[PDB]
Amino acid sequence: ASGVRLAIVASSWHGKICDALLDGARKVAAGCGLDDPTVVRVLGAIEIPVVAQELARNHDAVVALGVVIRGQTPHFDYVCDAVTQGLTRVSLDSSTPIANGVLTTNTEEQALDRAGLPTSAEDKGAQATVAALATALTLRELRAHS
Amino acid sequence: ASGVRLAIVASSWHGKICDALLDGARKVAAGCGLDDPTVVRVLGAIEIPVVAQELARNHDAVVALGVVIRGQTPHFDYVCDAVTQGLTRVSLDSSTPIANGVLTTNTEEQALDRAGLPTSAEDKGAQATVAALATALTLRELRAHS
Amino acid sequence: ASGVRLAIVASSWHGKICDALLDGARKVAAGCGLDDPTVVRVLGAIEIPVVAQELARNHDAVVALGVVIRGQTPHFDYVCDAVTQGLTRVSLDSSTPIANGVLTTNTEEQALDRAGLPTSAEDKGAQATVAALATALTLRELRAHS
Amino acid sequence: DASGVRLAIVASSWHGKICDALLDGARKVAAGCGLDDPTVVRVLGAIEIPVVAQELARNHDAVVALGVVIRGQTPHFDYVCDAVTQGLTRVSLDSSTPIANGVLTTNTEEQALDRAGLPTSAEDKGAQATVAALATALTLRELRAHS
Amino acid sequence: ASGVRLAIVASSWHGKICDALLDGARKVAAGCGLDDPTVVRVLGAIEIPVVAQELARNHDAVVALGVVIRGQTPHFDYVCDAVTQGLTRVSLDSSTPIANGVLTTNTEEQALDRAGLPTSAEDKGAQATVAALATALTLRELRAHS
Amino acid sequence: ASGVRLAIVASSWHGKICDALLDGARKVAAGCGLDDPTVVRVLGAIEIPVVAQELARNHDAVVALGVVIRGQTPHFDYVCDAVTQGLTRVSLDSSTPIANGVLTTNTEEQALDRAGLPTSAEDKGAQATVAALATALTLRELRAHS
Amino acid sequence: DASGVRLAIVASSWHGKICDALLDGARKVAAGCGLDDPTVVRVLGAIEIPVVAQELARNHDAVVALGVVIRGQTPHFDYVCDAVTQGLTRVSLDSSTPIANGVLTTNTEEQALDRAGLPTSAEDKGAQATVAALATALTLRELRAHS
Amino acid sequence: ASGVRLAIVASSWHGKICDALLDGARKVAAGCGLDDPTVVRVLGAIEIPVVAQELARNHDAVVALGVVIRGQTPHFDYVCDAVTQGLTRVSLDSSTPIANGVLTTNTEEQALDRAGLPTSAEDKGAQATVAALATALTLRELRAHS
Amino acid sequence: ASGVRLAIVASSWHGKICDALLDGARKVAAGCGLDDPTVVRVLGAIEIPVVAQELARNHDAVVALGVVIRGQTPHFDYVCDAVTQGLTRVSLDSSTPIANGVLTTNTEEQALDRAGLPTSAEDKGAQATVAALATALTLRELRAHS
Amino acid sequence: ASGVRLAIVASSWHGKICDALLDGARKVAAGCGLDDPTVVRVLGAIEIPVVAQELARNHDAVVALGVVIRGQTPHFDYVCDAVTQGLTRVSLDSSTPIANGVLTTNTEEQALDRAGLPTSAEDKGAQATVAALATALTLRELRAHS
Ligand SMILES: O=c1[nH]c(=O)c2c([nH]1)n(C[C@@H](O)[C@H](O)[C@H](O)CO)c(=O)n2CCCCOP(=O)(O)O
Ligand SMILES: O=c1[nH]c(=O)c2c([nH]1)n(C[C@@H](O)[C@H](O)[C@H](O)CO)c(=O)n2CCCCOP(=O)(O)O
Ligand SMILES: O=c1[nH]c(=O)c2c([nH]1)n(C[C@@H](O)[C@H](O)[C@H](O)CO)c(=O)n2CCCCOP(=O)(O)O
Ligand SMILES: O=c1[nH]c(=O)c2c([nH]1)n(C[C@@H](O)[C@H](O)[C@H](O)CO)c(=O)n2CCCCOP(=O)(O)O
Ligand SMILES: O=c1[nH]c(=O)c2c([nH]1)n(C[C@@H](O)[C@H](O)[C@H](O)CO)c(=O)n2CCCCOP(=O)(O)O
Ligand SMILES: O=c1[nH]c(=O)c2c([nH]1)n(C[C@@H](O)[C@H](O)[C@H](O)CO)c(=O)n2CCCCOP(=O)(O)O
Ligand SMILES: O=c1[nH]c(=O)c2c([nH]1)n(C[C@@H](O)[C@H](O)[C@H](O)CO)c(=O)n2CCCCOP(=O)(O)O
Ligand SMILES: O=c1[nH]c(=O)c2c([nH]1)n(C[C@@H](O)[C@H](O)[C@H](O)CO)c(=O)n2CCCCOP(=O)(O)O
Ligand SMILES: O=c1[nH]c(=O)c2c([nH]1)n(C[C@H](O)[C@@H](O)[C@H](O)CO)c(=O)n2CCCCOP(=O)(O)O
Ligand SMILES: O=c1[nH]c(=O)c2c([nH]1)n(C[C@H](O)[C@@H](O)[C@H](O)CO)c(=O)n2CCCCOP(=O)(O)O
Ligand SMILES: [K+]
Ligand SMILES: [K+]
Ligand SMILES: [K+]
Ligand SMILES: [K+]
Ligand SMILES: [K+]
Ligand SMILES: [K+]
Ligand SMILES: [K+]
Ligand SMILES: [K+]
Ligand SMILES: [K+]
Ligand SMILES: [K+]
Ligand SMILES: [K+]
Ligand SMILES: [K+]
Ligand SMILES: [K+]
Ligand SMILES: [K+]
Ligand SMILES: [K+]
Ligand SMILES: [K+]
Ligand SMILES: [K+]
Ligand SMILES: [K+]
Ligand SMILES: [K+]
Ligand SMILES: [K+]
Ligand SMILES: [K+]
Ligand SMILES: [K+]
Ligand SMILES: [K+]
Ligand SMILES: [K+]
Ligand SMILES: [K+]
Repeated sequence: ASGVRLAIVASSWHGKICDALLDGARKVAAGCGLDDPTVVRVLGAIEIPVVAQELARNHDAVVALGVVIRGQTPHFDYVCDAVTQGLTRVSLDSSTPIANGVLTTNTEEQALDRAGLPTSAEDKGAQATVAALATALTLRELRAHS
Repeated sequence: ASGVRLAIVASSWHGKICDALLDGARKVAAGCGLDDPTVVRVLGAIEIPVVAQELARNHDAVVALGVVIRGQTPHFDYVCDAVTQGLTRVSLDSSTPIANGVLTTNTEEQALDRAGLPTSAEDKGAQATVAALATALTLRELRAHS
Repeated sequence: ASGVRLAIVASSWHGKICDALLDGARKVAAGCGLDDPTVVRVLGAIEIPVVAQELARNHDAVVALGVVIRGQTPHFDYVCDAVTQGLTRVSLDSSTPIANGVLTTNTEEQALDRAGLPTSAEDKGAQATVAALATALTLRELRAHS
Repeated sequence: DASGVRLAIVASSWHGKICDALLDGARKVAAGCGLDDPTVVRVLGAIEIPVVAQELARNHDAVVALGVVIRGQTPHFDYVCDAVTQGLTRVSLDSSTPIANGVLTTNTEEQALDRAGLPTSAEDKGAQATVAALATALTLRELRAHS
Repeated sequence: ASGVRLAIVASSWHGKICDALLDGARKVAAGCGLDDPTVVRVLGAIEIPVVAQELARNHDAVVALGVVIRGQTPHFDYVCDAVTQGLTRVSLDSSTPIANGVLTTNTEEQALDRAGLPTSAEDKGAQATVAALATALTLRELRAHS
Repeated sequence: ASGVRLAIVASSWHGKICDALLDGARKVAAGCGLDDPTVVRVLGAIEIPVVAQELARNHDAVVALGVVIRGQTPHFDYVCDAVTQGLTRVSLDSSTPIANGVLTTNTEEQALDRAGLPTSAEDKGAQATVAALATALTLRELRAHS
Repeated sequence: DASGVRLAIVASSWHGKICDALLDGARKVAAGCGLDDPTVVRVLGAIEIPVVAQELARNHDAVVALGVVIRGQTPHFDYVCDAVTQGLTRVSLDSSTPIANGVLTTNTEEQALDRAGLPTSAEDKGAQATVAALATALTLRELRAHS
Repeated sequence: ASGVRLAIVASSWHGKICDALLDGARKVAAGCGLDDPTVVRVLGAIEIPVVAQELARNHDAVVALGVVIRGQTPHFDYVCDAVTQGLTRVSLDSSTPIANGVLTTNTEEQALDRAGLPTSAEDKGAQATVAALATALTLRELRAHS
Repeated sequence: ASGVRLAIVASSWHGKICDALLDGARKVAAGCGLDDPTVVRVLGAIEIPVVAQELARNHDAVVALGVVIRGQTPHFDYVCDAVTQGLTRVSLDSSTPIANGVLTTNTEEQALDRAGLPTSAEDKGAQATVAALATALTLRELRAHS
Repeated sequence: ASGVRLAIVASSWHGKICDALLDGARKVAAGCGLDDPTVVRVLGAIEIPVVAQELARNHDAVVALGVVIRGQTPHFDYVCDAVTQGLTRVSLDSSTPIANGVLTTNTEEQALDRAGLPTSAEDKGAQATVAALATALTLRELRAHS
């Protein structure tokens, strides 16, 4: 667990939630032996993929965190298409896991309930970190040694 | 089908259903003379393509197993989108069959019914493996030999 | 149109319906004086693109045939997306017409009706092959000759 | 402004009368811009456009894709539109050439006829896509290397 | 961000709204030390991506601006899908931020309200440029220096 | 061998010698019952690969013909290297036999002798076309047929 | 050790008797390793090898390229060797498959005959390249994903 | 040849000889109806390919001009190697003719004799432009038109 | 360099000399905190590059070791050219250092003298590994951290 | 001149000379307005390309400096092939000038005479910096603005 190189890129739109997701990703990392993951912040979720690409050049895994919440127009749908499309492509070009902990909810109560705050049902920041670390460890054993 | 190299990557969300899909894939595999395919477990369906890309380096077919079930948010559609996008890409980049045996249902009852348990109407795990072995055999013939 | 090298790949799901699409593709091919076209069967529509990729290496045109009918879950939508992204990409990678003769219907009744039986209103199987051939001829002309 | 740009136009043939009317719009815009002999290729359906457009983009500064997809009783409209879309988008970026999407996607015949620039049409989408191709080809020429 | 090299590409459909979004982009650029960003016009949203690609070859970031408003037909969906797939591909291919300020609304009232016209609630032009620049700045810090 | 689509590209430097290589290529093509092959002239051997690239898009085989004779400077060596790297690469990119019928001689006398005139000991022009054709036939067989 | 590896061998035909002797070496090594039916294709000259090898590498774990290039009076030896070399090297790395270079490049016929594993030959380069292909195919299988 | 877009990139080492090569290219250009080709000067032959790659984005042909002359070290061969390698690559990646008009001599007298000055035996500058225009015309014809 | 992930690939031709170079690589690795580098053998130099490529997928650097000694024929030139082009391509494709410790000598005395056998003047195995590691370390510092 | 982003990678083999080349590159840079170019050291010249590749991701130009001197074996030739081949490829993948100031001499007096020391005939470190800066400035004017 301890020897993996991990990066976390978190957007800042709905900053409060963003910070709650990043809290659960860090804590997961630190309990697995990783106290100094590369952490980067971006403004919005659309900026995540290009930053994830840069990070995957020299980390074993990248955790993509953020919060998108449906407004009054279709813009929500296109923002979510673009992030889904970018992350999948970056993982496969780089042959590196890019864990998707980007929340996509209709409401703010949904996001708060998915973010690992004191009374949340679940913590997606923490789940996405477990996923990336576990997957990087699986790739390690599949690949060439020794 | 004795001499095809088969790999099965199954995710672990709704882990009771995933084990049943894997069970049917493993039986189909063993029935066509493959007693020990390469089997890999990942956490979540989203992780399937990058592990499947690696497995395709060393195998003639890959079977992607898992279960995504719809909740209260739009997340179900972006998860399903990433899986669909990623596997098709991997199949064409590697010119290797990747069978989609990832169930995408609305309810848990629908998934239970397509995982090949005692009272289930079908087994997609089994169908996914059938399709992957069949295609690998076809390509073998289509491609260069004596 | 006698000069063109034509492959047909037909999936087998709803095999009565796949079988009329294919009868109609071969009628059209024979009526344009074709050298016995290369025909490959596959299990499901999701299998078609990797086999089309193989076939496109050695032919001027590939007709993709099969049938997808909608059920009780979202699966239909992902199956159709996969086929669509796959064919479009295979055709551009190989710069080869990949005709889409893949029905995507709500009901069995609608599919039977577009499959060119005596009482059917349309025949997608035959339409796809005319399309294939015309596009191959056009590209012959557009490309380098004396 | 566009006397030197090499334009190609590819038009599908489903709904013949409307494709003719899109192509007339395209050739008029071209003519008015100094271009009398654009390369023009016909294909049978709109799904065939992208692979013909890709070929046209090797010898041309801009490609105009014309056609008409009209929704039926099945979901099949949605997949055709998806293929066309994804393809022309790949083709333009692979080749670093404008590929103007002049392919109508309507719910009914009435709607298509209204966007093909017939005498009483509200608009002419074939015209629009040519202007768009030609103006993007010119933009890119100034942007690109000259001395 | 005075040493950042910025380009801005604005489509022209709905001229008043674009001029406004372009004006917001440009006021944000000047307010962060950038007097002469490269500014290019195209007619429609869909032309943005190929122009963006030429601009990503010697700028640190590109802002996409334009307006898509829904009508009576399906065409809106395909315009937005095109723009989204295009700009997502352009950014990762060139490893350069393309900030998306393409408005995608159901109504004109909605679009005018997001354009930073005098009575508007927000300006997505202004917002897109803040994103471009922060991201450029982050990449700079992340990349090779010494 | 009647089925194969053959292009010949011959450079024009030492045109008497290029002209016998080409007469010998066409004799061989006609003696295998060929549909009038596509013939293109180019000015010099360095021109051949880009034109071969174009020709390989629409043919099963390309014969490259021309003559390079050594002079007083190192130029000869670079001209021959260029042609070599170009042809080998064009053939692999297009997976198409690109026969090398390009003489590379110290003197004019040696070239005339390998160019298949009555008193010549060899004919490289004719050798290259047999090679072209045989390789195209072999690949037809190796690839996907019924 | 190599019962499960799928081996292809491509051999050029210039200097027929020596190519036969290289191919005999290859098929013996294969047989002794559990492999009785390697895919074997003949091509006319060594410059044809790379494009045939590339095709063989889509359906096979290893390719053995056999042949014989013998220096003449002109510089033309040097370019043939260069093409063969560059090609088999590209083909192996593009396809992530071993392509064993069993192509002799000699100054005289005497030298080639000495490296084709005839009864009095000093060595058999056809044998060597098969062992090399098969041992690299096996290496890469352990290195690659298994469970 | 009126409507071919021509570019000439000349290096500046042995600048008297380079200007003479350029002079012959410019006259050939002007003779076939091209009065203002794109002309670019670089310092050294090694710089030619990356500028030529850029010029190929916007032109149908490119002419590479320059003069490398052998000194006391092996550097002459690696300079010549890089030029040869780089230009061939650029020509095939861009599917655009790049005429090699870079003289590679042993002495300054040999270069003076191939640069098309009053008493020179030939003009390579002129030949390089001839070859590039001729090839661009050929490809135009080979490629798609009415 | 304790956190560097190293692989070493040593060919086997001239077994005593390779064992020696491999021993030098391995003593340098241990002397810089690396107890278990991944060590793989291949038969000949030419097999190095495809193995190197598999190893570059999860190591920070790869050391190539082997011995090529010149004989009576041209073959030596083509073995060295192969190895050089292969390893150069493998490093840039994978953006990973491949340190070249493939000895290329005219005589056996020469090779034994560069192998760090007991009486040797140098050890190019030892040297190649110092290069691998410094370069890994430099890239680490140059790449994304925070 | 002042706005270009410049990197210099210098190997350390023949350290004295290496340092004399780097002195002339820095000084050239500082007189052009560039006081803080990114400077990286590598052990040998073979390590230069992979470091040059990393640097070209975010600089307008890279200057490659070093010294190779022929010894007793052909190793010199292969070291020089690999550097020539790597640098040309890195410049073209990145569309960035990579100035070659890697000296290749038969002797040490030749190197000292090419390195810009008090009594040298020439300074190649300084020439290669002028070349890269001048070329980057030329690309700036060819490319997109304003
Ligand atoms: O050609 C097909 N038509 C269909 O209607 C269908 C197919 N294939 N497949 C699966 C097939 O393409 C692949 O072989 C698998 O992914 C394994 O890789 C299908 O699964 N279907 C059924 C489509 C919808 C029906 O069911 P539900 O009620 O579960 O929504
Ligand atoms: O240009 C077209 N417009 C249309 O409206 C349409 C086309 N083409 N095609 C087929 C064509 O693009 C391809 O030639 C084939 O797919 C073969 O590759 C169509 O099939 N359509 C009809 C779309 C909807 C109508 O019917 P339904 O009632 O079954 O949904
Ligand atoms: O910037 C745009 N905004 C829009 O709202 C719109 C554009 N462009 N375009 C077309 C343009 O990007 C392309 O230049 C062409 O396709 C040719 O290449 C649009 O067609 N629109 C309108 C979007 C839909 C409205 O209406 P109805 O559905 O009623 O026709
Ligand atoms: O993380 C985000 N969450 C959101 O909810 C949201 C973001 N980002 N962005 C934009 C951002 O990713 C990019 O920074 C820009 O496009 C510029 O490149 C958003 O625009 N949103 C809002 C999505 C929906 C709500 O609004 P409306 O009421 O206008 O539909
Ligand atoms: O396998 C070969 N061995 C050789 O020694 C040789 C071959 N092929 N070829 C040609 C062959 O590879 C290709 O079929 C053609 O080039 C067409 O693409 C040869 O030409 N050779 C002879 C090399 C040297 C002899 O003669 P000269 O005296 O003219 O230099
Ligand atoms: O590591 C090696 N060292 C050498 O000195 C040598 C090798 N390999 N190989 C072959 C090997 O890398 C490849 O496995 C095969 O080509 C098949 O793929 C060699 O052939 N050699 C010998 C180099 C030349 C000597 O001799 P003569 O010129 O007298 O035959
Ligand atoms: O086919 C050719 N044969 C030759 O012998 C020769 C050619 N072409 N070319 C040039 C040609 O391929 C290109 O068209 C130019 O690069 C322009 O792009 C030649 O230059 N030659 C002459 C080869 C050597 C003679 O001369 P010197 O005495 O100068 O060494
Ligand atoms: O900059 C260098 N100059 C040289 O003269 C030289 C270097 N590097 N290298 C090796 C270096 O680039 C790499 O660090 C290693 O291969 C490991 O990757 C050298 O080996 N040399 C010496 C070149 C020739 C002299 O020796 P011989 O007497 O053994 O022929
Ligand atoms: O296999 C899965 N099935 C599911 O149903 C599901 C999964 N995975 N995942 C996780 C992703 O595969 C995961 O690995 C992350 O993206 C981290 O990279 C899920 O998040 N789900 C839930 C989808 C639907 C449920 O709920 P709401 O919309 O109510 O939130
Ligand atoms: O056009 C050139 N002609 C030449 O004869 C020559 C050039 N350029 N260059 C420079 C490269 O194009 C240059 O741009 C650098 O590599 C920096 O990137 C040269 O260095 N030369 C000289 C080659 C031969 C002379 O001498 P010695 O071997 O005696 O040192
Ligand atoms: K990585
Ligand atoms: K939390
Ligand atoms: K595979
Ligand atoms: K089961
Ligand atoms: K076959
Ligand atoms: K084809
Ligand atoms: K029928
Ligand atoms: K073009
Ligand atoms: K009209
Ligand atoms: K410009
Ligand atoms: K950029
Ligand atoms: K505004
Ligand atoms: K950094
Ligand atoms: K071909
Ligand atoms: K003849
Ligand atoms: K393989
Ligand atoms: K033998
Ligand atoms: K492994
Ligand atoms: K061009
Ligand atoms: K002149
Ligand atoms: K043509
Ligand atoms: K690596
Ligand atoms: K040692
Ligand atoms: K750069
Ligand atoms: K100096």
